[PDB]
Amino acid sequence: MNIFEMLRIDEGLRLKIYKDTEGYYTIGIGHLLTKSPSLNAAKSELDKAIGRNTNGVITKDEAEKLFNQDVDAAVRGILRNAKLKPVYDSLDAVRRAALINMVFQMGETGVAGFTNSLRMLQQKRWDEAAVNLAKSRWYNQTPNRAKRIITTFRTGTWDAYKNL
Ligand SMILES: [Cl-]
Ligand SMILES: [Cl-]
Repeated sequence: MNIFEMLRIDEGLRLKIYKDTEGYYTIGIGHLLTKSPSLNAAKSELDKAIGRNTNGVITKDEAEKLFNQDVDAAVRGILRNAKLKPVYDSLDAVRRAALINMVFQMGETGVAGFTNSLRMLQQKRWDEAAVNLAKSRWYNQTPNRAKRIITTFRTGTWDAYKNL
């Protein structure tokens, strides 16, 4: 298992423009296009992202390319963030993957906001961090996914993803 396989499980793959859990226009493997309620604005962002006139539909290859870019950006975002970088550096490989996942989903800013949780992860207080992470809008809105991430931080293994 690895970060890519992990995110592919959590996000799925759709080749046509769709709305995510929050109602925002998305495509590919969880690639957010816009928060704007306009489909045309969405289509415009898509063309610009792909570099062609798309009609709202992309190929698998295109989806993978956006995915590759998005994961790299997630990582780079963590490392440039004063609050995130130190946590990530303190973590083992599996748990690092869990943090990237959260960043991919909610943005660096969002995650950087889990102050107390970040502190507990840094201190390696797994059970305490898990409880804390659960007290969040994130957990209440996407409980299954949140549960997977939480279990990953708690155990340091890929158990939550094995099977899927
Ligand atoms: Cl892009
Ligand atoms: Cl969910």
